Amino acid sequence: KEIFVSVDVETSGPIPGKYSMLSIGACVAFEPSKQFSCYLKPISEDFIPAAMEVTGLSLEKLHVDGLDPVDAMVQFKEWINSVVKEDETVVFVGFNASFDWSFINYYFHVYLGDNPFGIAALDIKSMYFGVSHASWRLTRSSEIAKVVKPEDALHDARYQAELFRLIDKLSEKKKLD
Amino acid sequence: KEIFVSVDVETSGPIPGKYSMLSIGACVAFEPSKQFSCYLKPISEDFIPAAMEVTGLSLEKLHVDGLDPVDAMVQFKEWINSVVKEDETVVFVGFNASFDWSFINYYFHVYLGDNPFGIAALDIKSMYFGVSHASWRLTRSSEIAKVVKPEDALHDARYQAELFRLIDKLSEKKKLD
Repeated sequence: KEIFVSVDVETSGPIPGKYSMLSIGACVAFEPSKQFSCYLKPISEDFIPAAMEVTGLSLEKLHVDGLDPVDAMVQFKEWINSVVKEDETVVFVGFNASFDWSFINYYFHVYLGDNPFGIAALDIKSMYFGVSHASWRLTRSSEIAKVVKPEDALHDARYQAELFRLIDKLSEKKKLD
Repeated sequence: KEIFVSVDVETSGPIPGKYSMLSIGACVAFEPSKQFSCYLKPISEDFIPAAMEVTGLSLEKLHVDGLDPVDAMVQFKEWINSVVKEDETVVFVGFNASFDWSFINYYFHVYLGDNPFGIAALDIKSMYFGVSHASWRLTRSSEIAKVVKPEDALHDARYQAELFRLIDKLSEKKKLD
């Protein structure tokens, strides 16, 4: 009875504390119509320029427009509990999950003292590495999209959820055929 | 041309910065005789008692006996470069990889400004989730060990490397049969 949740974050740099989680996007992997997204105020002035070029965001604007980090993580928790029943379990799902998890875990423990996702994350590249036993270099998103033919942090969350479903079907078929 | 590296860390709590990475163990997944291990001085006074009960370590002793964190990450880097050729690529491998990666990434960027593993980690639970398409709850180490029948941060690194090899063989066989 598991509810898989596709999560993606935008950040101003490679690690939390020194750098900031700037936005969260999340959808229910198998019910992507159920969606969560918000922007955060930075917790640091430091940033990597290449990282800010990727996001397109402004730290100065987010200091005015973003949510206080505690409010963001409270709302994320509320959402998670809204899509997961007491008799159900949540599973964090990400693409290069360890990056996004490092920020989600840091912020949950800093601001709320607990991470409702628990302690483990499901990583789609790692899943595909096992389904297809291709090289690690060939788990890049573009190389996956050639094999599985799929059709902003929320946009990334929805796209990654679709990869998850297709790799899921590929492993189910491989297992049951 | 990829060199997989099984890594495990011991920590005083759930997230870096607020809590400390206390020890590193690492072996070459497919050449486990090549091994790296060290203890670190804490970077924080905070700790979760349950976490310290698991490790058996003493923060007060590690402040005297451990390596300065910069020296630990320099030595880890040297080791990584010692087992990986210029024409080769390293792949971080962990069990619940996102936990260990969050500490390894934090410390590499804090102390050295770069992570030689890159930006992604291979997670064994996620790999097995795809090879076997079992439930996530059934990716726990004990449940994996029932199916694949395998035979301290270094001890964990070597054990997890053996799970990796067996799941690897299971996906190769599943793919080629």
